[PDB]
Amino acid sequence: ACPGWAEGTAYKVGDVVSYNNANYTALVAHTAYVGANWNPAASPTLWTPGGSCGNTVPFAKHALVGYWHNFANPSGSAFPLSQVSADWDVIVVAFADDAGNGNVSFTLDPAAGSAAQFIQDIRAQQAKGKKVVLSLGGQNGSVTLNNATQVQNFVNSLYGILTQYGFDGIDLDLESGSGIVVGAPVVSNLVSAVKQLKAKIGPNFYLSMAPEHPYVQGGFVAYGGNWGAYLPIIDGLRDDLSVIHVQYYNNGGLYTPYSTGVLAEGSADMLVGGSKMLIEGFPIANGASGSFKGLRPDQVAFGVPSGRSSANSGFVTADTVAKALTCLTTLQGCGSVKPAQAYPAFRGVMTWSINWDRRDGYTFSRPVAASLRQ
Ligand SMILES: CC(=O)N[C@@H]1[C@@H](O)[C@H](O)[C@@H](CO)O[C@H]1O
Ligand SMILES: [Ca+2]
Ligand SMILES: [Mg+2]
Repeated sequence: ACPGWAEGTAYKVGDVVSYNNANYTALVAHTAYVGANWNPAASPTLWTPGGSCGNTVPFAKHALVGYWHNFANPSGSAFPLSQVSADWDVIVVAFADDAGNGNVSFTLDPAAGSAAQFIQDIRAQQAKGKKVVLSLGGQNGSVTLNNATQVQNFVNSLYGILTQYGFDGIDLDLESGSGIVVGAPVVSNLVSAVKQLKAKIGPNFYLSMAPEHPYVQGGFVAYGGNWGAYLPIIDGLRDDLSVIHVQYYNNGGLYTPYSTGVLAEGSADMLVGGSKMLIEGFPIANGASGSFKGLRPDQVAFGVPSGRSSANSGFVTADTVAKALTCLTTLQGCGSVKPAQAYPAFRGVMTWSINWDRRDGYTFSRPVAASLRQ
């Protein structure tokens, strides 16, 4: 085994230590001075991970979905797609860039290697049964779909990207900058755009959505502005939706019909409750008598932060995730929120992110994949 990382210790370049039961290799000869907290999970300038001493598109029945940073951030730089651990079932490349008007582009972070190597890495991951999809979102995640011309640019440019790189499909993580509100033209145009894109690609087209819960389950309690604004998008694309994994973080608690009070952020109940609403369906505070029709369990997963650096609120332990999963799948280990019937085909778990999980020593992916794996 590798020696545990410890403050007061002098390290040389190439030294391998154990931290959070994972390995890190020293990038710089240095001492971890006491009180500085220069630990491997917090210090990518000092440590790099590694070293030693229906019918929908077919993908993992119980899947671990994660986002792969096509950029550098406090988690560290991007890393080659080939090195994404086997615990991940769907690798979501984050992100594509808005190019306007309607146009989308993609440019690889050079730290991931050459475009040619990246394309080979995609094939190699697919050869192992993984899906590799392109996410719309992030810093340039403001898509304009206000007229038919922009829709066509959207469809054509994304078709070019997918066919060139061999992505299995797309992920929608774009709602915060794209003005997705009730009554906005983008709501109708996005559904039309995705349908047209898939028609060009074929039935292998993978489609996922990662909206924040006010845009979805929020509709139960309020319908206007962003609240409930994603529901007709889901409804319009339900035949094409591979999986929706709502982000149950950064937006406080969740009001469901399964408890007299809101379900607490970071609780298994909230994860179970949010998932129940998507599967059973729920009334919409329409003003009319509108309702959201439930999805198949295989179309539903829940999204959580991979760790403390991944979000501002809504953090969960691996144990909490495991509890929510077994509750949903086998009606066992439930809290105060219980499914009406078991969902043996519940799709699973999404996390931001693969990179943060890697930086933190696979503390999310390892136990959660094990839970999904039974
Ligand atoms: C007993 C043993 O082989 N332990 C190794 C460990 O030293 C290494 O850091 C880790 C990362 O690959 O893989 C383990 O299997
Ligand atoms: Ca989102
Ligand atoms: Mg944080």
